[PDB]
Amino acid sequence: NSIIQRISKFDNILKDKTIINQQDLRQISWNGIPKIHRPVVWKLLIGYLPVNTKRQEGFLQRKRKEYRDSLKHTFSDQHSRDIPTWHQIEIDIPRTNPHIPLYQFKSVQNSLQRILYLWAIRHPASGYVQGINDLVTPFFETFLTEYLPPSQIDDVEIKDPSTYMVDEQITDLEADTFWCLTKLLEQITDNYIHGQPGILRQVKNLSQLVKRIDADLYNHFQNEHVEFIQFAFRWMNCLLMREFQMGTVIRMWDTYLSETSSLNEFHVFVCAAFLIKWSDQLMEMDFQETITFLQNPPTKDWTETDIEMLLSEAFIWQSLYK
Repeated sequence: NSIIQRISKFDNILKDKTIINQQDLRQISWNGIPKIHRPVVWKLLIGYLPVNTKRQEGFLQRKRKEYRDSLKHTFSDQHSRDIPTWHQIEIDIPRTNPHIPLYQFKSVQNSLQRILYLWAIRHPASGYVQGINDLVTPFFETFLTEYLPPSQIDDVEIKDPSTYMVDEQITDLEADTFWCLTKLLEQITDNYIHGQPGILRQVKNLSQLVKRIDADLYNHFQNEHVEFIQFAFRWMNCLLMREFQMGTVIRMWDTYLSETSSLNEFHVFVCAAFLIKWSDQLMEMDFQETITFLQNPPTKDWTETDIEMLLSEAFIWQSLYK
């Protein structure tokens, strides 16, 4: 399974086939998608780009035009709680992914501002919710790589998009990111409506799962008064993004998108397997040590092997439970 060979396998699935076979694509993508293919494959797996290649050009033109029109319509046109929401998002943008240079560029901040604003305006039941600013980034960053030479994809996090893309392309990127973010969130809608009932349910599900497979760890938490919400809310709210390096998050998403192409369900098992990995270590920690540890897991040097192992385990656990 050489890197070059793998790229070729995806090429024959994606090119010169007229109608792309979703089944074949999901099967191979589960084990990781070559970076050069992520933009296209992610859009196909999430249900944005149509599998019939003959319908893609028109589809994109219409979707990208719709994004533009919607944004134009939502600007100084109506008289709603618009402005306030815009400022609420303005407060979080500059503070998103402070450890990654890409996110401090003004072009990036303005692009994310528009994307999140439009989604927020289109979802009154949720409005803008902290956490969505994190979820939009893996899509934004991955889709951005399609505009760079393949040999420079590894530098997407340090280059200003306005230095290699014209305004029209940045808007196209914004549209694709927006529609894909929309498709993602539609699978976990109640995770973000007021009161975030979906997240509370997820945390309860994780709590019950752990009580099931590791009663000793569960009992230790009780004795040390460790509540799952104290560390798992963030795990659920940002889909574990705040617990891993972006490269690891991107790789994880290849599998999440392939597996759900059931998001909440699969995520709960990944969280359980992640937690259980630290079980022995956690058994020797008190409240403060535990919270500090779970909000700052030692995943800095995780490799493809580490991530692949976690996902594979979560898949087996989920399969057994069903």
